Amino acid sequence: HMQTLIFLDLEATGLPSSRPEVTELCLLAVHRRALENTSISQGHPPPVPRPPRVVDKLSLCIAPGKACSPGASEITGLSKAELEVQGRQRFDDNLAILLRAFLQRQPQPCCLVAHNGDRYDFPLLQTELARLSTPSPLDGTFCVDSIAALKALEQASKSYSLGSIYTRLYWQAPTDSHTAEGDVLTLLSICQWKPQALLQWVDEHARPFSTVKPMYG
Amino acid sequence: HMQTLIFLDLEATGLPSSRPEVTELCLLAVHRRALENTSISQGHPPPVPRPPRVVDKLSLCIAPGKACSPGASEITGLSKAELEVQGRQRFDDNLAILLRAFLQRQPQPCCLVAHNGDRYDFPLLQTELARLSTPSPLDGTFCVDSIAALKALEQASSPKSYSLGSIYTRLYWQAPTDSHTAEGDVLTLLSICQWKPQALLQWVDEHARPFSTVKPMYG
Ligand SMILES: O=c1ccn([C@@H]2O[C@H](CO)[C@@H](O)[C@H]2O)c(=O)[nH]1
Ligand SMILES: O=c1ccn([C@@H]2O[C@H](CO)[C@@H](O)[C@H]2O)c(=O)[nH]1
Ligand SMILES: [Mg+2]
Ligand SMILES: [Mg+2]
Repeated sequence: HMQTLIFLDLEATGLPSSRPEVTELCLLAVHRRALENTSISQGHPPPVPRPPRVVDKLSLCIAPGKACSPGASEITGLSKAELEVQGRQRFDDNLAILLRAFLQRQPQPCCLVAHNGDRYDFPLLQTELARLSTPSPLDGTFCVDSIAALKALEQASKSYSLGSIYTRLYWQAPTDSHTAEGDVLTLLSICQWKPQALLQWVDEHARPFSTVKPMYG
Repeated sequence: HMQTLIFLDLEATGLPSSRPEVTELCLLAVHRRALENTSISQGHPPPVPRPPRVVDKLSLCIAPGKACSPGASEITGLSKAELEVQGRQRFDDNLAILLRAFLQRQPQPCCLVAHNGDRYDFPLLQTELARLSTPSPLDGTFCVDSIAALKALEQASSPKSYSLGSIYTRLYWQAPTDSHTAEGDVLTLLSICQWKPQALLQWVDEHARPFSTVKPMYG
């Protein structure tokens, strides 16, 4: 039984072929009680659920070592030059120390939830952490891809991009697409669609983050 | 010249008389360039500005050592019982580590900005940090009270309540959202501080004082 779900989103300099680097990271830590007490979804469509009162949130912009592709910069609204002029620092040991302290405030066991995590966010995060001297702060942490989760939840009762799912469930467009915090809030909203069912799915398919292979070396 | 403004709000178990303890804390770190490149406020009323794209955010719920007053739990929507059952940790050394590493990512010098901060947020934070073995992570950090800031700005602008909501409604003709939540109040404060960013930064540089000179509320 996971006690904490940590909704995660990364934005980066480009697509996996590009050997991308992280430009923004958001973590939203929600205790399982706070999630499973999100009210049922009635109506077609139901209203967009309200986030739980009690949450822990960390959102950071990160200077990459290489430029964002024009396309990445258009959709994320971020660029290496603007990140550097505002003094953003690299993905370095102090950041790992920060994440470690943030994670240690969460009850265990703890599971990251990210949309397309299995093929982007998690392997990329593994790569950024591998470059550090610091031992990984995520080794004891679990992770799941919300795509597989929502596929299993919908067929228990067609695109699976974040926006497609949110639109299909609430008949509205998400807000603040491809911003780390905005995407995390959209994912939380989707996961509050059937919190108990999702939580049971997570408990069954969560896997240790230490088993995730890096995106590149 | 302050290079980073860190908008800060604390919620707690009650008023200073009751020797309160922190229950929620939000920091919103904004580089000075992101603030002064906010679109110039025009129109009457102007729209509530968008937050700058580039920000660092940290919001945390904290288990207090004492229960909240009836009123405090009502306005904040928090209670010691609910924070505990959701596993929230107390104001401890690990939190001080988190704060230290967060501040270290911001360009220096860095200034805290909190509404009524001189009479509540800053002295209470100093009291919480003083209970810890850890040397204060705020020793090299500055702080200002946005009440003084907004008063000074409106006195120069125009040769009356200064509560957060009264200012926000006067500037924008709408009520704030999510009052007495840590992140909600920080977002409200940022919006009123984006009213006149250049003049605000000028006032902050003139009046930023070391957090080390802040007297603890109690203890
Ligand atoms: O159409 C898209 C979607 C995503 N990405 C890259 O993938 C990252 C994660 O979504 C983005 O920040 C961006 O770098 C693109 O380049 N194009
Ligand atoms: O009417 C009020 C205003 C503030 N507070 C206390 O002051 C904190 C914010 O200043 C709140 O979280 C609460 O603890 C009250 O108890 N009552
Ligand atoms: Mg994503
Ligand atoms: Mg306040």
